[PDB]
Amino acid sequence: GRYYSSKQPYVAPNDATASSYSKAPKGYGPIYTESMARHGSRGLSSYKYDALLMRMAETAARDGGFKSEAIKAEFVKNLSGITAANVENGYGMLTGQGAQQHYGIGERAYQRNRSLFDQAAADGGTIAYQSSGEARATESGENFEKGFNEASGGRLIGNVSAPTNPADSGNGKDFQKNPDTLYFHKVQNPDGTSKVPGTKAYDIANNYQNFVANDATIAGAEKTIGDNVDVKRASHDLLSQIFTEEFLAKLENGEYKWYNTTDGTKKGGKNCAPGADASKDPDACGEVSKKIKSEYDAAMDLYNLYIIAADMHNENTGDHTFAFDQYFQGAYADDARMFAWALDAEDFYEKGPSYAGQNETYSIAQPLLDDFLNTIDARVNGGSTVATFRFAHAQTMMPFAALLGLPGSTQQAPASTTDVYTYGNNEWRGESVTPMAANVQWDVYARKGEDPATGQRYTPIVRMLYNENEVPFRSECTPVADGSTWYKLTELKSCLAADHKTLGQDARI
Ligand SMILES: [Zn+2]
Ligand SMILES: [Zn+2]
Repeated sequence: GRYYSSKQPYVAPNDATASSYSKAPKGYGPIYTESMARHGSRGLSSYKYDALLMRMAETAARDGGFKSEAIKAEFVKNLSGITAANVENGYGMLTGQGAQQHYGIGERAYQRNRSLFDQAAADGGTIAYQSSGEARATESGENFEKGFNEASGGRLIGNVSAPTNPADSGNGKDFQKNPDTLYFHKVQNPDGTSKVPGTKAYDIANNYQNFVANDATIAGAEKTIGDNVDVKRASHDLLSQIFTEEFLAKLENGEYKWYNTTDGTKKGGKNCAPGADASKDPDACGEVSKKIKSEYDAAMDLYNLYIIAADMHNENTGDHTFAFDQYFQGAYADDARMFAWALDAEDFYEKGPSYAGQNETYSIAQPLLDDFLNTIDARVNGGSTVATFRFAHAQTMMPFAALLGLPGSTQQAPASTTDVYTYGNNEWRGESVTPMAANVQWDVYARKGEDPATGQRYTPIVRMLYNENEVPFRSECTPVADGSTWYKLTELKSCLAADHKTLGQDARI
């Protein structure tokens, strides 16, 4: 009933879920685990939604466009408060809720594989930490590492792999930057370097960016959704809590327009958030090209503040709090569901299954799937790294989930600009595919000895958790036995490849 889309705060497992993960078959014990997690909850990415609505508020106040002076005061208080809170935290930065999400995930990662890690501490095993290099990803990982270390009494602190390209020389010193697997959607890397032309990583990012920038199905479908009459009706319905009918009628008639500038006009300057140091926090300055032209723009901007306000829960104290939830109560939650669809649709079409007949939107995650299998192989073939813990982005998780065919990401939309992705015709939701701190974890077990039905060793087996729910792999994959969520590593190398073939009976133990 709250409709936070992919700003949904992570929902940690209850002690029932966390204690009922399936046991591996008799004879199999842990040898490896790994993860990729999105950063946790964050503040606003830049001075933009809050900036534009303040410009709109200024004009509404001048023109008598608020429904009352108390509603005006409350709206401006809410805008000022969340802006102030982002100046204080840093635009784009992890919040307290986001740190707590990753602390708990880290604690539970140690606990789920306690025997693996206690053995690693006694036998010289190593743990590898990786980040895209983006601050909120690295800081998420730092909090995971803190929770992991606290749960294990610090007994693994001396078993961390030393990065050759650390995210920073301070709290992030344990994090190897790996933007080829954790930032494969862009040529530019978060640390300010770029992928090198001609590398596989550069070509993957470059081809993807060129595809999405020019694809007519994606562009037409997003246009259909942006101009949908029910989205416009929802936008008006929401905004009428705050602004008068006359004010909104003028906006509907194109008589108002606001740019993200000092005075909301086209000739205004770059405006930075009040009290921000643009050299310390450049994201506190807005892109002047952003604008409110419609009720749709304004309502989607307000919805974005509501959902990020949930991410900023821990910051929402003191004398400049914000109460955007007040605008999405009762029947206005129906409006929130419309805005969540519009926001989800952009992500779905650009980074998820998207439309039928193409795999460009999610094939970009192949380097991460490659690494998920390659780091298992490194361990089974005699390496000492017992875990690889990775921290990244929604732009990592959405294509990865579609490439793997995870629950929620199994349905492409029609190859159509009018029969588009909707909540009625697709299971994809930001709140469940890629909440804040969304994560995929794989546990790998093995049986000692020589398999007398082959010449060599028993095949390692693999089990997946998605947002800490144990899930099967995609339906083409055959588990090791009836009733099992464990899969042979050989089976996964076959059934997760493009053909999705199964080894059939040879997948059974
Ligand atoms: Zn303050
Ligand atoms: Zn109305």
